[PDB]
Amino acid sequence: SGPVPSRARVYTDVNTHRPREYWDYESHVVEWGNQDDYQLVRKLGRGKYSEVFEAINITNNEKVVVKILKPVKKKKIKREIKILENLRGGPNIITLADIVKDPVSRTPALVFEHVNNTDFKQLYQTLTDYDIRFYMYEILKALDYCHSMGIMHRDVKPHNVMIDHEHRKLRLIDWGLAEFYHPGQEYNVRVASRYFKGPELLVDYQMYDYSLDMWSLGCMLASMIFRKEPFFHGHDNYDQLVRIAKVLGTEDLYDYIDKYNIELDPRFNDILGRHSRKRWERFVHSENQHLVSPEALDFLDKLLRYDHQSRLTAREAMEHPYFYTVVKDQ
Ligand SMILES: NC(=O)Cc1c[nH]c2ccc(Cl)cc12
Ligand SMILES: NC(=O)Cc1c[nH]c2ccc(Cl)cc12
Repeated sequence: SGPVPSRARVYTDVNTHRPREYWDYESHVVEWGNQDDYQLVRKLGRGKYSEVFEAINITNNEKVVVKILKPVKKKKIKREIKILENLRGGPNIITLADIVKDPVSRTPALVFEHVNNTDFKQLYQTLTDYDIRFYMYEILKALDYCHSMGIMHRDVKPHNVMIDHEHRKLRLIDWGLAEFYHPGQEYNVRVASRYFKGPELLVDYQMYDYSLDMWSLGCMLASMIFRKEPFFHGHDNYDQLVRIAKVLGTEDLYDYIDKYNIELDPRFNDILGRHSRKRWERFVHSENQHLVSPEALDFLDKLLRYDHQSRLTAREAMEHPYFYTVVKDQ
C-alpha cells in the first residue's frame, strides 16, 4: 500500500544509545551570553535566514563572526544550537563560541570562530586536481564525523564550505538545516538548495538518511571536475529530477521508484520521458580534462546513484583510490 521503509546502512542506531537530551533538542535550555561582550565591525553577507558580520569580542580583543538570525520558530534555533554544540571540536566543523540576544529587539545571534573566504568564485577557477582531492577529503572528514554523531547536514553545497586557501583549512558551516537521524523517522523533503537535492527529496521519499549528504557532495564534485556549475541545472524541483534523469537514465529511476514503492506525483508522468544513462566522458572537454581521471569518474559514479541505500558512505568514500595520494600525504 505505502512506501517501502528504509534505514541507514551505517550509524543507524547511534542516537538511540545516547541519552535523550543529546537529540531531544526541544527540551534544550539555551545558555545565553552577554551581547555587550561584542561589537560589530562590518557586514560580510546576508543569506536566506541571517545576516553575517565580522565582529570583535571586546573582553579579550578576539575576532569573531556573528550570524544574526532572521526570526525563525524557537524549535529550529534550539535544533541548530544543539547540533552545533554536539559537533563542537569535531574535524572541520565550525566552532560555536557564544550565543547572544539583543535586549531591545529580542533577536538571537550565534557567534562563531573566525574563518574567511568561500568556495564560490575560487571553486571552478583556481584549484588544481590535487586541491579538489584534498578539499573533498576534508569535507568527508566533516560528513563522517557528523553522521557518526547521528546528524544529517542536509544543505551541503559550496556556499556552505568555507575554505581558507592560504592555510589549507576548511570548515563546514550553516547547520540550520541539519537534523538528527532516527531509524524510521519521516523527514521534510523541502530542504537543501534546488541544484543539490537528492532524488529522494525530488520524489518525496521521506524516510531518508545520511546518504542524502553524499548525493550533494557528488553534485559539488561533478561541478568542480567538469567546471559546470551547477551540474544539474533544473528550472525547479520537477525539472531538477528531469535533469538528473537525462544523465543517470530513466531505467534506474523507475527501478528506484518500484523498489521503494514510491508514488510519483502525476506532474512527473509527462516530463521524465525515456533517457539512456550517459557515460561521464560526455562532459569532458579541453577546458576540464586536467581535473578528470578514471579515479574521479569512478568515485563520482558511486556517489550519484538514485538508490540512496547504494551510495558510498562517507567512510567508504574516504577509502576510494581518488584519495590515495591525499591520504599518503598526511
Ligand atoms: N553590543 C551590541 O549589542 C552590538 C550589536 C548589535 N547587534 C548585535 C547582534 C549580535 C551581537 Cl554579538 C552584537 C550586536
Ligand atoms: N554564512 C555565509 O555564507 C556568509 C559568510 C561569509 N563568510 C563567512 C565566514 C564564516 C561564516 Cl560562519 C559565514 C560566512
